[PDB]
Amino acid sequence: SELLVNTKSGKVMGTRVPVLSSHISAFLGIPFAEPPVGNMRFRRPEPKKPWSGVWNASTYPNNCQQYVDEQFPGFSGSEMWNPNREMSEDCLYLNIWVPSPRPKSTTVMVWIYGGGFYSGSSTLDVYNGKYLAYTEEVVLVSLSYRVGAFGFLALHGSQEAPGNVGLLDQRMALQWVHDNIQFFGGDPKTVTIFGESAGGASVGMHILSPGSRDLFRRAILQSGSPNCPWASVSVAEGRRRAVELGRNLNCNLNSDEELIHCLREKKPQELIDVEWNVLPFDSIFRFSFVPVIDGEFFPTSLESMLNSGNFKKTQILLGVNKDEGSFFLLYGAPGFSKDSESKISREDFMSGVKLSVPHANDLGLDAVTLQYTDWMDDNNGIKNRDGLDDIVGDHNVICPLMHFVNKYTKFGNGTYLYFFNHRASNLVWPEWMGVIHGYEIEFVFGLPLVKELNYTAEEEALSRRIMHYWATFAKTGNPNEPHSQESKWPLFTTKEQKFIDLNTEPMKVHQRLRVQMCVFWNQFLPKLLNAT
Amino acid sequence: SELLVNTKSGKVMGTRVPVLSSHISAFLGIPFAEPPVGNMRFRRPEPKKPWSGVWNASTYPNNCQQYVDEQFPGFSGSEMWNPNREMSEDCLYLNIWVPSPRPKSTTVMVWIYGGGFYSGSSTLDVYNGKYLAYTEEVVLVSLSYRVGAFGFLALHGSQEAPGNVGLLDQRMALQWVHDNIQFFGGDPKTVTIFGESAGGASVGMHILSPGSRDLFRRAILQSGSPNCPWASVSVAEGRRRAVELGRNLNCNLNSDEELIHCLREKKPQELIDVEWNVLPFDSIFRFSFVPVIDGEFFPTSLESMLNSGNFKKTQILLGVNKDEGSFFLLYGAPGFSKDSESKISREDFMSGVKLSVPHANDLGLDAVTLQYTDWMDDNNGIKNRDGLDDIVGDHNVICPLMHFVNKYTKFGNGTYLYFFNHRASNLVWPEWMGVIHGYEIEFVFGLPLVKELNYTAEEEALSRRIMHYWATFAKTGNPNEPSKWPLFTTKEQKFIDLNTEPMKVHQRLRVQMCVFWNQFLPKLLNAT
Ligand SMILES: C[As+](C)(C)CCO[C@@H](c1ccccc1[N+](=O)O)C(F)(F)F
Ligand SMILES: C[As+](C)(C)CCO[C@@H](c1ccccc1[N+](=O)O)C(F)(F)F
Ligand SMILES: C[As+](C)(C)CCO[C@@H](c1ccccc1[N+](=O)O)C(F)(F)F
Ligand SMILES: C[As+](C)(C)CCO[C@@H](c1ccccc1[N+](=O)O)C(F)(F)F
Ligand SMILES: *[C@@H]1O[C@H](CO)[C@@H](O)[C@H](O)[C@H]1NC(C)=O
Ligand SMILES: *[C@@H]1O[C@H](CO)[C@@H](O)[C@H](O)[C@H]1NC(C)=O
Ligand SMILES: *[C@@H]1O[C@H](CO)[C@@H](O)[C@H](O)[C@H]1NC(C)=O
Ligand SMILES: *[C@@H]1O[C@H](CO)[C@@H](O)[C@H](O)[C@H]1NC(C)=O
Repeated sequence: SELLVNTKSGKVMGTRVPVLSSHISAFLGIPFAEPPVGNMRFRRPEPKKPWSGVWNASTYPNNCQQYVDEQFPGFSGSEMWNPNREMSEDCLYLNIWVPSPRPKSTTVMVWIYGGGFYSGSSTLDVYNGKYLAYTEEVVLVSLSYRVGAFGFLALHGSQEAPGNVGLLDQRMALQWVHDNIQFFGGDPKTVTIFGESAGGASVGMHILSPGSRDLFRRAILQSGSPNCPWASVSVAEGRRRAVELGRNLNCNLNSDEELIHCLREKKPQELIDVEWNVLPFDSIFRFSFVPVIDGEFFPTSLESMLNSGNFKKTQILLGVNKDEGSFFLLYGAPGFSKDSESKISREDFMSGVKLSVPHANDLGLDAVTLQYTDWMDDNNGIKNRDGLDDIVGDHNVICPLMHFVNKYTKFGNGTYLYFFNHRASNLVWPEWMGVIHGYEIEFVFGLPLVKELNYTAEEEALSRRIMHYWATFAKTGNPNEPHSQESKWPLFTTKEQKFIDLNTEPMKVHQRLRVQMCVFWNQFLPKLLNAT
Repeated sequence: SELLVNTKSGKVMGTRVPVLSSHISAFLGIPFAEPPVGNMRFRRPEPKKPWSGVWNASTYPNNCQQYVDEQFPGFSGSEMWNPNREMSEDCLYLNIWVPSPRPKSTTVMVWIYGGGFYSGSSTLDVYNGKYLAYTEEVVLVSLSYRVGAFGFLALHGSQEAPGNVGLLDQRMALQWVHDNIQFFGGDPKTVTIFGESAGGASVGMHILSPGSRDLFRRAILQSGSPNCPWASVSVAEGRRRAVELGRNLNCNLNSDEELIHCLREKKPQELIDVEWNVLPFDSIFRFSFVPVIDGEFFPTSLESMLNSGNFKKTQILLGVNKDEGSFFLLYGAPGFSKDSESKISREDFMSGVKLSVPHANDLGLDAVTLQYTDWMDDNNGIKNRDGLDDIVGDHNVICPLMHFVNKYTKFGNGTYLYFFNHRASNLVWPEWMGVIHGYEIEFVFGLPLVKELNYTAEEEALSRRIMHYWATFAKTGNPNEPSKWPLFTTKEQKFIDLNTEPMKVHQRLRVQMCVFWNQFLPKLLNAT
C-alpha cells in the first residue's frame, strides 16, 4: 500500500490527506532518534532503535520544550508561531509529504524551522507541506531539533553537555532522510535543506560542518545566515551562560558534572523561566542558548572557514525580506506598538539603537546613529521608526547574509539572491511593520493557493512562481526553467552582484543589495569596534 | 586740502582717483609700524616713529615676502593673487579710500587679506577699495601683515621670535585706525573688520583675543573661522617647525637665540625656499607658519574660549562658498587638472582623501571615505571628483565655521550666515571647480560694476546687494535696511543663498556632513 512503508528501523503507516481537491500521502511523527530525556538531556542525539509492529504516523508529534510567547494572547499573528501541540522533551520527530502516485526517485526538500534557536515547531500551519509537495511534485520533509538550553547548553569539554546537540539533532534527521527517504520515493542524492531564520543559519552551518556536508545536495537560506551576530557564541560565552543558568537555579556549581546533574533534575519549564536571565545585555534579536564554535561541529571560526573555502561547494539560493527588524522592535523597544503608527521620537531612537547593537561602545553607537539619522529632519517620527527598523534588519539579517553570499560565491558552484518585498493583502500586523520577518514563508509553502485564506489572485501567482523557483532549484540547481518565456533570475556573481525582487510586480533585476549600509556593518563598524 | 590729512604721527597726502565716472580720495601705503627688518625680523611690531613733512601716499606699497605661486605662469586665475608689487620685509603699510567730499564720521571697514598666513597682499586688483567706498559711502581700509616665517615663526618663551607677530601687525593696523581714522572722516567707534580665508580666521582671532576686542565694533568672516584646522598650531608644534626650519638651513640649534640669529642672517628667499619642508604631513590645505595658541594673544584653547564665551560679544556676518576645495585639489592632488573635467578614479580618490585629512589614522580615513562614497556607483568619475572637493571644503572651511557659528551665537548679539554659490559668467577656471575659494571677494569689492570686466547685469545686481548687505551690516549690525536676510538662531539655524536668483532662506547648512566633521570623527580620532 501507498501508506505503508518498510523503513530500515521499522514499518511506518502514514495517512491520505486532501490537497486542493486531490490527495497526497502524509507520514507524520516518524521518530529519527531516541527521546533525549532523563540523563540524556543536553547530550548528543542517539539513533532511534528499531520497533516491531506498525508505527502510527497519521498525526503530528509533540513540539519541543520552549519559551511560549504571550505578548498578544489570542492574536493569530503571534500565536501561529507558538507550539500547536504538547511540548515534550520527547520531540525528535520528522514529517514527510509524498505526492500520490508515489514518485519513483524524486527531489527532496528538507525544511528546518527557525526561531532564534530558542523556539520553533515543525508542526505549525504555515509549514504544512502538502501544497508544495503536491504542486511541485517533491517529497517534502520537515524535521525537528531541541531548542534553547535543551539543545544548546554548552559546557565545552563535558561529554554530557558538549553543546550544539540541537544542530546534531538536525544532522541525525538528515541522516535518517539519507537512509530512508528512498523508500518514500525520494532521491537521497538530490536533497535540498531549506530553512528560515535560525533555520537559515542552521543550513549555512551544515554547509560549513564537515560531518553534515554529505547528507544533502543543495541549500536554501531564508532570512538567516551562519555568521549572524545572534546565531553563535564562543565556547567561553557558552560556558559562562551555562554556569549562570545554574546560578539562577541554586545549582551546585562545583564541577561541570554537578552543574549538569542539577539542571537535569529541574522540570523543563524551570529552565525556560530563567532562560533569558543569562544574556549579557538588555537586547533584541539575541537568544540565550545557541550554537557554539567548538572546533568539532565547526573545525574553526566561521570567518576563517569562509575565507579558506573550507565548506561544501554546491549551489545555494538565499534571501531576505524588506523589513526584517520590525517584529523585534515591536516586542522590545519603547515607542513600538502594534496598535499605532509607532512614530518614534529622537529619544526612543537612541534607546532603540542601544537595544539593537547591545555590544557597542558609545563610539559605535554614535556611528550607527550618524549612519541612519537625517540631521535635517531628525524629529521626524516616521524616519526615526524606519531608521531603527533598518538598523535591526541590516545588522541581524541582511548584511550578515550579504557577507556570507559574497564569501561563498568565491568558492561556490552557483548562487541565487532574492529580496522579498511583498506585503500580504491579508496581513494581521500593522502597516508600519512592513514585510515582516518570516512572512515569505506562507508563500514558499503555498498558502495563497487555498482560496479560503483570501490572498489576491496576484498573490496566488506570486506563491506559485516562488514555489516553482524553489523546487526547480532543488531539482536542478538553477531556479530558472530551461528555455522558458519567463524572466530570468540571473546568477549572483562577485563581479555583477545581481539579485531579483520577489513580489507581485513583474520581476526586476537589481545589483549590490544594500551595499552602502552593509559596508558600514560588515566593514567599518567591526573595524571601529576592533580598534576599540 | 582733502588729500592732505594731519595724522597723529605726521602729515600724509593721498590722491584723487577716478571711480565709475566720479572721484574719491585714496591714501596709499600709509606706514603703521616700523619696518620690521634686520634685528626686528620675527619680533613683535613697533609703532611707526613720527615723521616730519608730508608722507607721499599716492601709490601702493611693497608686498610682504612670500612664496610666489608659479603653477601657471601667466594664467590670470592664479597670477591675480601673487604679489603685484615688489616684495620687501618693509611691508607694514595700509591703504585708505575716502569718499569725496569727505564724510564727517562715517562707517569704517578694514579688510584683512587671506592666503593661508603664508601669503597675500593688500594691493591686488580685487582689493581695490575705491568702488565699495564710493558705492556705499564708507571709509575702506585695507591693512597688511607679515606672512610665512616672517610673521609666524614661533619659539614660545623666546622674545626675539615669540610667534603671532603677524597678528600683532594686524592689531597695530587696527590701533592705527583707532587712533587716526577720525582724521579721514571715519568713526573709530564703528569699525568693521572683515576678511576672507586666512583673513577670515584672523577676524575671528581678533574677536577671541582680549588685546584686540576693543579696537573694533563688528566683524565679517568670509570662508574662514579661527578654529580651522590649518589656522593654528600648539606652541610645541610651532616650536618643532621653527627648529626644523633651522635644521634645513644648517642653523645652530643649541638655543632659541642662536637659532633666531641664524635665521635673521638668511635672505628672505632662502627662508621661503624651504618653508614647506617643515610640515609634518604630505598634504593639501596646510601651511607652515600660522598662529600659535601661546596663552597670550590666545588665553586658553580656542574651543575652551568659545565654550566659556570668553570673546567679544557683538554681531557677526559670515559665510562660505559652494566649492572651497577645488583650488587645493587642483594644485596638489592626482587626477585633477585645469585643462580637463578631472574625473576621479577610485584609486585617485583614495589618494585624495589621505592627502585631505593628513592627521587621520586608517580608521579615520575609512570613515571619511564611507561618508562620501556612493558604493552603488564607486567608479563614477564625477561623483568621486565632487566627493573629494566636498571633503576638502567641508573639513577645512565649512564645518569649522559652522562649529564657530553655533558656539558664537550662544553668546553673540546677532549672527547672519550665508552660502555663496554663484559662478562668475566670466570665470577663467574650468567648470568643475565651481564656486571657488576666494571668488566671492570680487563681488564684495564690486568689480562687477565696471563694464570692461564683462560681468552680466544680473551679476552687477548681485554685487550691489552684496556690498549693501556688507555695508548696511557694518553701519548697523544688521545687513537689512528697514524678503529679508533672517537672523541665525541656534533654534532655526537659518541662512540665505547668495546668488543671482531671488533670495532663498534655508536651514542647517551642511548639517549632515558637519555632524561628521565636528562631532563624530573628532571623537573617533581622539579615542583611536
Ligand atoms: C518565522 As519566526 C524566526 C517564529 C518571526 C518572529 O520570531 C522572532 C521574534 C522576534 C521578535 C519578537 C518575537 C518573536 N517570536 O515570538 O518568535 C524569533 F525570536 F523567533 F526569532
Ligand atoms: C525576559 As524577555 C522581555 C522574553 C528577553 C528577550 O526579549 C525580546 C524577545 C522576546 C520574545 C521573543 C523574542 C525576543 N527577541 O528576539 O529579542 C524583546 F524583544 F522583547 F526584547
Ligand atoms: C613643496 As609644495 C607642492 C609649494 C607643499 C604644499 O603644496 C600644496 C599648496 C601649494 C600652494 C598653495 C597652497 C597649497 N595648499 O594649501 O595645500 C599643493 F596643493 F600643491 F599640494
Ligand atoms: C582669495 As585666496 C585664500 C589668495 C585663493 C585660494 O588660495 C589658496 C590656494 C590653494 C591651492 C593652491 C594655491 C592657492 N594660492 O595660490 O593662494 C591658499 F593657499 F592661499 F589658501
Ligand atoms: C493513529 O492515531 C490517530 C489518533 O489517535 C487515529 O486517528 C488513527 O486512526 C490511528 N491509526 C490507527 C488506526 O492506528
Ligand atoms: C559548476 O561546476 C561545473 C563543473 O565543475 C562547471 O562546469 C560550472 O561552470 C560550475 N558552475 C558555476 C556557475 O560555478
Ligand atoms: C609721490 O610718489 C610718486 C610715486 O613714487 C612720485 O611719482 C611722485 O613724484 C611723488 N610726489 C611727491 C611730490 O612726493
Ligand atoms: C543685543 O543686545 C541687546 C542689549 O542687551 C538686546 O536688546 C538685543 O535683543 C540683542 N540682540 C540680539 C539679536 O541678540
